[PDB]
Amino acid sequence: LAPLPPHVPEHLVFDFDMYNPSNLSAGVQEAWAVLQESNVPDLVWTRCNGGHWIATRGQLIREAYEDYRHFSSECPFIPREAGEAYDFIPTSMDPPEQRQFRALANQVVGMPVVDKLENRIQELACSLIESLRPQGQCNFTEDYAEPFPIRIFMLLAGLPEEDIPHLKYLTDQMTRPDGSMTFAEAKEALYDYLIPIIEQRRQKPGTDAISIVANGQVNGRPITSDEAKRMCGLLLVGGLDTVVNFLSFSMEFLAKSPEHRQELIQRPERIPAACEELLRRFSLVADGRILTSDYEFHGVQLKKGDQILLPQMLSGLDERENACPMHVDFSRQKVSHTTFGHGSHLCLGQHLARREIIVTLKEWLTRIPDFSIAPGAQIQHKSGIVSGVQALPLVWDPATTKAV
Ligand code: HEM
Ligand SMILES: CC1(C)[C@@H]2CC[C@@]1(C)C(=O)C2
Ligand SMILES: [C-]#N
Repeated sequence: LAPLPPHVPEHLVFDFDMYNPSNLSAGVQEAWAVLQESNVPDLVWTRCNGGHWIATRGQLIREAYEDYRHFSSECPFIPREAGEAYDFIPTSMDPPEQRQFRALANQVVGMPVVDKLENRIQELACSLIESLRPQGQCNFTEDYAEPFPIRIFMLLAGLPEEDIPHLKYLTDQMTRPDGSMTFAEAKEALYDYLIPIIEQRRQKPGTDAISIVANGQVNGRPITSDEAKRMCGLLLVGGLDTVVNFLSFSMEFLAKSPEHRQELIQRPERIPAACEELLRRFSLVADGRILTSDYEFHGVQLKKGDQILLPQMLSGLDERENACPMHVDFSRQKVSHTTFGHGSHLCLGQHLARREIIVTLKEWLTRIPDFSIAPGAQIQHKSGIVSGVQALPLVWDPATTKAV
């Protein structure tokens, strides 16, 4: 716990640790939900991780992400040093500067790309699941959650699969550091990996994601090697962590809820809707912004330079946004959430994300309609910029499956 700033009132102190929440054993989302208990203020200050503010309700989370004139993405991560080393593009930029680079990235992961990858996405999912089907068991995180979205991304990026172990390790230290490496070191290592690749792809322009970025233009002029590295770096982290973790959260839930499995099996056309509801309930991201000047937010005096965590994960779990938030209802009328962010930085890979999610659910339930958490297993979650599932052992009776 760091020394409490002079301008922060004692009653707003709620020592929540984002990389190791106290009620984590009850489930990572539940651990964060504590910030929304009846007594907890809308905006509290935690002396943990160097010290920072934490907006706990969707109304404040949304407003902050919308007001980029006060809440700047220049320093988006906690701890401070990580937020200061963080220079990925376009996430470390604010409008209007951000807009030009965001258009180029949208060109490599946007919906048009999701359409080009449709077949490979479909093929890989079915292939991985069919290989697992006869086994009657699997380590979901290692056997599907990771390989499915990561191999698709490496394919798009035109990068050898043999590089996955290294890159996944680095991305992981940026979102849920184990301690061995600082954000800055992990970031430098990732950039080191990319520098030669970007240079080769600028000499021999190709069709892959790195070549498209590196040979691209930003609102009319040539992107720089430095800018390309900063953009590609972000893309790798984006393609290697969130979807991977989200899939495990969703499968864990379905593995524990026979009735929800029944519903999608009976009405597959509801899968897209179920995807959205799961995204709300199992939202998993939480980054933030930095104050550009002294500003009073919701009755609370914020100081220039202060860091504020705006958990994208919290908005959808807020009862003021969704009645009975911890409950999963695929028929929920108005599924409100900020799972893919809010404001001008709304996730660019959300379309690739939903496709991977929907395909996974459709193809998995198609072949392995019935499954459960392995006997006696206790699922462990992890927390950080991107929260996730440590391991997910599943089992099923091969006799109930079907090859398609
Ligand atoms: C379940 C999956 C995913 C979730 C929940 C998610 C969530 C988010 C969130 C919350 C942001 C904004 C953070 C901020 O405002 O500081 C974001 C940004 C971004 N995401 Fe994702 N994302 C997902 C999948 C992907 C995938 C598959 C990619 C593809 C590589 C990707 C690429 C990006 C990019 C490029 C940005 C930066 C946009 C900008 O700063 O303007 N995301 N994502
Ligand atoms: C917070 C994010 C999910 C968003 C894209 C990947 C991520 C970890 C970032 O650094 C920006
Ligand atoms: C976006 N990961």
